[PDB]
Amino acid sequence: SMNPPPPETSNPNKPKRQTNQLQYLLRVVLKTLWKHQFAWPFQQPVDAVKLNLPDYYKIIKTPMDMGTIKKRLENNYYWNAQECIQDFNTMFTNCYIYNKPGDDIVLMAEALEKLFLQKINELPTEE
Ligand SMILES: CNC(=O)c1[nH]c(C)c2c1CCCCC2=O
Repeated sequence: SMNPPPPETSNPNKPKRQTNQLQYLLRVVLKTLWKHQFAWPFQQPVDAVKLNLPDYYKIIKTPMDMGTIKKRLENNYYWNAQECIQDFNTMFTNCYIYNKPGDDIVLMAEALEKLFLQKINELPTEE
């Protein structure tokens, strides 16, 4: 019933690089999803105490949310775009695994994932 510590967003010993795909992931992908009318449930870790979801972290073992992804993109945590794409996919999958079909939260994730998939389809070639 308690919340875990949040995912890691800072690790000085992880090697980092600034690349055009990672810049696209922040400037196009994250920003597009973050401003959406359905973004709010995904802008921060699930607070299972205040939301009264005592079994959430019993089921979800790799929590992920766009607040964590945003901080990671600010902190160069991902060496490559596939790592950040994986974090978005984990966020959507957690929602589909935990909830029931047709719940509001699932409809919201699906609308964000539709936009995510379209933006990833146009991920630029590495420079
Ligand atoms: C403010 N955040 C929410 O309301 C929120 N965010 C997520 C990803 C969920 C919830 C509660 C609905 C059911 C659980 C769920 O997956």
